[PDB]
Amino acid sequence: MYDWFSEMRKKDPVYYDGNIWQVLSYRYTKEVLNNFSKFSSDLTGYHERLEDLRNGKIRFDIPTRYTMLTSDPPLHDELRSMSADIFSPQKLQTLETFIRETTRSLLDSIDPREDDIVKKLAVPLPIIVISKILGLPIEDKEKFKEWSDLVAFRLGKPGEIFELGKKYLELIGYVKDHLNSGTEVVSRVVNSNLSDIEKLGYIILLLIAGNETTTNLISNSVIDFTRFNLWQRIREENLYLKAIEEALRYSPPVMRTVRKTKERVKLGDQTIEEGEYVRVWIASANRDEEVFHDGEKFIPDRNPNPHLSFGSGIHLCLGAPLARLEARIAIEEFSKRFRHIEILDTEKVPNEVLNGYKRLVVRLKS
Ligand code: HEM
Repeated sequence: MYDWFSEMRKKDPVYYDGNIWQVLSYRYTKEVLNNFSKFSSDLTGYHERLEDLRNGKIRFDIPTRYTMLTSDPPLHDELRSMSADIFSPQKLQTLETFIRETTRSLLDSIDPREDDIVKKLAVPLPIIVISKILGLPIEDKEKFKEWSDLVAFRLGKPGEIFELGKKYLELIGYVKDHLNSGTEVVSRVVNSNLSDIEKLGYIILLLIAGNETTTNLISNSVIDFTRFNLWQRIREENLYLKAIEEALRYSPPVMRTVRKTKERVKLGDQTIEEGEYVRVWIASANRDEEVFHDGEKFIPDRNPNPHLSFGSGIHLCLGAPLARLEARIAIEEFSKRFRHIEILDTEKVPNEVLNGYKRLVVRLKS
């Protein structure tokens, strides 16, 4: 749909399809994201139940509807300030040895003759690192893996209620069971004026928000570097940092995000009435030719690279520095372990928002 995308960007970067409004241009998708005032993220009834939550009135509810993600300032900023430095430069500088050692061990388990790197490398790494960071017992990998499906970006589909409930019952219990044996990060949350529910949500957010996305970043990277035969250049020119930024732009783990107009607003040449949901196509903004010359091309050394794969504005991905650091250590250690990589088989996860692979079978020559 990147062609329809290029088409619409030219003719209708802010279009209405009957039900929802969609924004495909870079200038306008960025505008939406940065103007939280007109385009609110208060889409799960958090702002409406804050008081009753803090009142103790609301006692039970799906905890995931109350996290910084689905909230506007000040609430958002108050919640966010509690973990603002969790992925700070020095902190990441220090996890480096852990991340690299961890990726190297994961690589050590790969059978070059033929293996799936999604299963052996892409999935575990982020989970293992976030547990370390959050202080949540890693001996619960198989479960963290399952609950990672609950990430907000993913939307619903028929007959999933019983499955989701089950994952939800276990996930919550796990959190409840570990709320006090975690790092400063969670303690601060646990020891705040947040309701019991919001703390639950806050904790689940930090736990699962970057698993599937970071995994996808790693998978999509391996794919693009391979299909575009850039492994040699990347190693030679050391374009790891730049190439992962291009992978993010070209192959975004999250294709889009959503907002709701908190009022009647004119975006470009259109007037989006109050209360309208607005689809922000991150994938399309990333291809915007006005901003990204030769956007249809994968330029491994593209610089600069102002993509919106982590968003923009106040909700700009909290884990961005971490996702970047993890994918880059994974891509480097992977690239130094094989002479040549051959994609033998793939399986793509089915979702219009989440974009990556369920399976990535390859053959490596050490
Ligand atoms: C490379 C993979 C990743 C991608 C592409 C991604 C993408 C995004 C995007 C698009 C947003 C903004 C959503 C919006 O504006 O509605 C976001 C928010 C967020 N991300 Fe990620 N993410 C990734 C990795 C991570 C990691 C590793 C973590 C770590 C736990 C994480 C934590 C968060 C949090 C907490 C927010 C909400 C912050 C706020 O609302 O201010 N993300 N992410």
